[PDB]
Amino acid sequence: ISERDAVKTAISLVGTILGKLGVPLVGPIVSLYSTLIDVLWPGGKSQWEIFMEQVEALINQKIAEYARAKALAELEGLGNNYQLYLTALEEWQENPSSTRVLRDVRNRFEILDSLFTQYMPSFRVTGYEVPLLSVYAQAANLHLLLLKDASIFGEEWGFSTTAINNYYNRQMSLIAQYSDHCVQWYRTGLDRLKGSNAKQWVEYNRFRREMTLSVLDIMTLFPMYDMRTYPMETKAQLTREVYTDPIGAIGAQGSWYDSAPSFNTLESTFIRGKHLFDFITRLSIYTGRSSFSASNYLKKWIGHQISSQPIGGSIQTQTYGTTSGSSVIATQQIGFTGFDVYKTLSTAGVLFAYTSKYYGVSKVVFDAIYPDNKYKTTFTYNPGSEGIGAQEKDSEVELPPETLDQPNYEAYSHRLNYVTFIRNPDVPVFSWTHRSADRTNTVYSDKITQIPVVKASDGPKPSANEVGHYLGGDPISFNSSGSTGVIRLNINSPLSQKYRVRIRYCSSVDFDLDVVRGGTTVNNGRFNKSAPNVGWQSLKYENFKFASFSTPFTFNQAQDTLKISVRNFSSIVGGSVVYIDRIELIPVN
Repeated sequence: ISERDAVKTAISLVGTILGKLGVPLVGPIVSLYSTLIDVLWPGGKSQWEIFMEQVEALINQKIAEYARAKALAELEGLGNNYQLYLTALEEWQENPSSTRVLRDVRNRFEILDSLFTQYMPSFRVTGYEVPLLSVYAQAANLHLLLLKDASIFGEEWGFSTTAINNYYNRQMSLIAQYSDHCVQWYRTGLDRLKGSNAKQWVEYNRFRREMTLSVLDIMTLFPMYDMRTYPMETKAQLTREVYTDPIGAIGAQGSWYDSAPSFNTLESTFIRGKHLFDFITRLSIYTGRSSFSASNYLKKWIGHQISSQPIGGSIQTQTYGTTSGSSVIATQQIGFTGFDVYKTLSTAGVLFAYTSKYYGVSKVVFDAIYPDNKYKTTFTYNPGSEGIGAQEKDSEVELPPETLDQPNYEAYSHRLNYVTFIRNPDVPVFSWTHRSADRTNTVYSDKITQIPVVKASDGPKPSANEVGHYLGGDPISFNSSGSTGVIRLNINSPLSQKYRVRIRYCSSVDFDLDVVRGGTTVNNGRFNKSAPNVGWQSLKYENFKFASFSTPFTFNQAQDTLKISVRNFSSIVGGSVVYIDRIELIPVN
């Protein structure tokens, strides 16, 4: 199926780029293009047709033949031109002073840029912007990486300062435009899928997960292709949670959603309230026995107790389903502290009785690793069933590893974050966090560190808005003066290293901001509003700005804290709001 393939491609691509973010050296860049070209143009078959098939399947619309045929021809020709640009980069890298060679690489680059300019409108044909969105996101991505080579290599190839500035100004304009198109059509696509029943909810949530992976996640990285803003290696984190399909049996003999709560009931029950970025620490699963006749029985997950924890914060525990009484015949406790569960294999069971069906999960295998010491283990829930219908749900179909060139315990893209649940039918949903989002809030001496403020140990939760479609996760919002939580940090050596800080934000008001390090203020200033007073849905890429300080500071110790405070709003009128996205720590030498 094209969906699995497309998601596999998109996850792999974001993993590769995340590993090269902000690198200015030609060797890494040649190596990157080599990988990108292999993935996007494997030969004998259009990898771009797979992107189209994906979104057509998710939304149940067909791209017109004319529009499909043209985009496919243009994308195949762009691929041929990309091979020539790669070969021209390889021949430049080893004969840099040759004039024939510099003319060649410059010429190939200008041919690509020119083709991108001509072809981008083919990936957003009117009436087809959604089914063509994953194509559009991947092509946009390529175009912005190309413009970044102009920034790193342009002078070397003999571009004038005027040409180089034009390329840079276009890249800024295009980051904005491509980001906006993605977020917008992602929202429209998902909204067109809003329904009233549980089957529709499965569809809506599948588009949400797949397009976050295929569209939103790569778009989130677009700003870091700006080499003036990110002139060195950068550590980005995607903090959003994605949810896999509900773990219930589906088919012609009976689906769990044949008799289940409404769309709205599922959205408000399967999906967690807004919360600070967290990690699972413990799960208890409560088991019931349903039986039919003498030898057929289903022992299934009828409720659970789950504990999680923000980085360096308190542990919270919630309960779901049935967790006491005569129905509970067994319990199992699973300690998950420090464990990345990289794969779940679940058995969604059905017990067929004379006049009814009983749905429920009979078995879950959790494959886990400790990212500290790389110690691996399996956790198995299997109380034991017999004579049942079953479906195997393998999380790596929806959340694949970033490569198959290594074991999945090295290349996994996501970890299990949480479990929600409904009863009758007894159906759990698994949520997951991205590998890029670390456990420790590590600060690097030699990189720009990005730290989303949602990774605080405590304090205010995100508000109910989707501004994080632009950010790769939830911002923290203020309608009046307040602080982020204490963000707990692990500082890499040397502790004598100076850092300055800039904060990514959006506000309808001017405000006072300071940075509190280890309990004491190290930076304070006033910052200006970046957006009009509008609902969050109207915010665009250009409404995000930096609060940047030049005055550096050092951390006190290896385990230090950071905290952002906002104050003295220029207006308290209804709509007055500061969103805080992330802090970036920049080593000062």
